[PDB]
Amino acid sequence: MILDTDYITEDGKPVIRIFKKENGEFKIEYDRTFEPYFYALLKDDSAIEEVKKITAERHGTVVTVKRVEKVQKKFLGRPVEVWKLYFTHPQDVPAIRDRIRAHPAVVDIYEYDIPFAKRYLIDKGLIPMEGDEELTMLAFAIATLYHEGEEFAEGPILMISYADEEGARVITWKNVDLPYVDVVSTEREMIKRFLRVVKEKDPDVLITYNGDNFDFAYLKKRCEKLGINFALGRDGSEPKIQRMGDRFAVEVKGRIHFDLYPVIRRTINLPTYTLEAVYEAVFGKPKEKVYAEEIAQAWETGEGLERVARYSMEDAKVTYELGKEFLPMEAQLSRLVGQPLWDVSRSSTGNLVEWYLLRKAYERNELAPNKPDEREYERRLRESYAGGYVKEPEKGLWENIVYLDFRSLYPSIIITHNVSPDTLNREGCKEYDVAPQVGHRFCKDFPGFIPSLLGDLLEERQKIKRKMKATVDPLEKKLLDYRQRRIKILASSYYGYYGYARARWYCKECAESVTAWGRQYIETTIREIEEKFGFKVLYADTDGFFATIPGADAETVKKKAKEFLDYINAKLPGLLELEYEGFYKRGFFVTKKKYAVIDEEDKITTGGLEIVRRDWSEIAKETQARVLEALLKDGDVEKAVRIVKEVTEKLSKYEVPPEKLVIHEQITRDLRDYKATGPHVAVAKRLAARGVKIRPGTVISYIVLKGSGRIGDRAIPFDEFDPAKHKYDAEYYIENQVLPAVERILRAFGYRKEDLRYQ
DNA sequence: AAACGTACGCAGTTCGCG
DNA sequence: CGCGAACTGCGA
Ligand SMILES: [Ca+2]
Ligand SMILES: [Ca+2]
Ligand SMILES: [Ca+2]
Ligand SMILES: [Mg+2]
Ligand SMILES: [Mg+2]
Ligand SMILES: [Mg+2]
Repeated sequence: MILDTDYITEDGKPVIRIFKKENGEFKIEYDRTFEPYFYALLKDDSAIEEVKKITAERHGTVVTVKRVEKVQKKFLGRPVEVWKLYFTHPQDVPAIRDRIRAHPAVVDIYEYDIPFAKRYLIDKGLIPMEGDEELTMLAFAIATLYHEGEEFAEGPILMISYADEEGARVITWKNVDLPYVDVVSTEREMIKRFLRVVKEKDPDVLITYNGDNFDFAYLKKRCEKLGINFALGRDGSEPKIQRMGDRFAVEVKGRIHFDLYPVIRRTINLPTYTLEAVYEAVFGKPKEKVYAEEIAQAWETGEGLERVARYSMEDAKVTYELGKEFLPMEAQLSRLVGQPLWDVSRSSTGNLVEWYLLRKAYERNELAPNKPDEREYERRLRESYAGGYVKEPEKGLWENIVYLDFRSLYPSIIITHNVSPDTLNREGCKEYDVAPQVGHRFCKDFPGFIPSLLGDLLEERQKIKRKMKATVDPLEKKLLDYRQRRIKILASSYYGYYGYARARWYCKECAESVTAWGRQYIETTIREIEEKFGFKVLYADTDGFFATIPGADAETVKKKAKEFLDYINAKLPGLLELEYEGFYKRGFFVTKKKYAVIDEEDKITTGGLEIVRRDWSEIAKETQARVLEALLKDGDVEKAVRIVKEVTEKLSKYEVPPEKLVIHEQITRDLRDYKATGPHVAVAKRLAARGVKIRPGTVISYIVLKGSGRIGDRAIPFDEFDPAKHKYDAEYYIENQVLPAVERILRAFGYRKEDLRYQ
């Protein structure tokens, strides 16, 4: 089983290292024969003697071409002749790259920016995470002493907890009387003891939650301040910090650092992603949270530290439990893509597509297109195209609604119509498929590059969905529902990759052909169900639509819907298929992207409403939820109007807990890049002068107080709110939070804001 | 060195023009 | 002084 690959340099030569786990034993295989290379397209073969003489320099090393070789390849399915240029060290490629491209006889260069370790995995046909080997796992978490305005890791680490199959333990240097706590003398002894535990346990996988940005960087700064060699790698090395766009990433040589946070962010949809929220969302059970102020208070006063150790132990225990459930899913993704679990777990969906396309290109002798240059990148950014069809809904409260959905609409269109840049506007084909409105024709004689790969991906989704019904365990059901939704997003991201400005296989024509076909298929399906089956489409987005037959019972709508499904699916060709997704007793459609329906089991589902958004106060969400329940489940409009009146009364009388008035908004840039200033930005600028570091990703939690000026003038952070001296802006939360979230719903019954507010 | 798939959409905050 | 627009955050 291949776990990871990298390369080291021995006497100026690269040495590929393959970290493996075969027969329960860890092994490092070495390879000194793999040669870095990139391709070049020449105006004439006679010029190869000049390109061989082109040199460059990196550090104090002279870079030359080691060997050339003429190769017969394909570029988007067309025969092409390129020259394969070999080199000694992979770092020779970036040093000599542009000089070779700048030669007047070199048309272009190709495949010049592929990392050496990933190139090895592709060229040798190696698939990581392959086999039945059982990987040992060990999770850990840290608890630190934090104070406002201090530098990062200025205070010491207080506790280090770890968990595996043997249980969970906490190492700390203050005496805490608990059977799972090991007490040492100093912070240095604690870090050394944890380092020994890892060396003795020798886990293949180190599991963290946000270890890429906090736990590992905190341990590093603390180790260099205390002069500790943080030797965690199986080669005796220290954890290495890497840069991936905005955030950082930590790797441990010889092992797999599995950070759950990027995985959970791609797998589950939650309002907040604290460890306690993720744990309760997966295992249904609550987890207590202890904040850094209570940790610092308990440590410095010496009172209440058992509660802190319990929170630290549960942090490691829960992180291990979540790592166990989510590793096999990420391991399968590492097999589908063909890259190490470390990269696939934190990779964005764009690179998940491209890394697989790079592997498949090499398998089919297809020369890979280059990443766009600056001029082409800016050009791709400006241009856009039409997307999905969104119908202005029929507003009001409807009954006996069915939702009909297309099964993987965009992937089905790519396969059915062979939408691919190697088939777009090809010449000499016997059969073409022309996209509506945009007129792009596509060859059907042979399976296009991307379409020849989406079928298997869709097949795995149905295999997971089939096991997603035979299972009775809700835990297995949820994890399988999680995994199949992952495959749907990945398969759908193949369409988006066509419009991704950084995509190698960028195809704007392919992208708009997919959406143009999608718009035609749903518009046709809507017209058919209304003309030939007497339905009334109430709302429609990109791949699905709600509909009903007015003045008909639930049974009539169900049988007629199933009948229309037989009709329209016989007309729809290829992989285009409409499914019966659900029936709903009542439904409300506020506007585009804003709806709410209740199924026959009294379960309410909403789309786009304030109930889902995290930038709205809790009192507004709580109020909107109760209103929707009174309308969808009880059908009592006066009870819903009543509820809004009680809330506006309780707010006006200051009887609502200020906790439900907190507004959460994320800072999306540096505080200097803000052209306009709002309540959360104005508060964040106050938090900077108070000592809190503000950066993109920082969530600002503020509350609006009764006062003068703009809302930003009245906004203060919640941690500064004292209910003894501050009276919140009851008028603001009435007029700007509760009332707007419910007025657009209750307007369909004739009610205005004046009829709902308290007087 | 590596670099957030895509379009469509609502709505609060602020503030100057007419 | 109410409208519109620029800005902003987050929502298949
Ligand atoms: Ca739905
Ligand atoms: Ca689907
Ligand atoms: Ca907002
Ligand atoms: Mg690596
Ligand atoms: Mg003390
Ligand atoms: Mg663009």
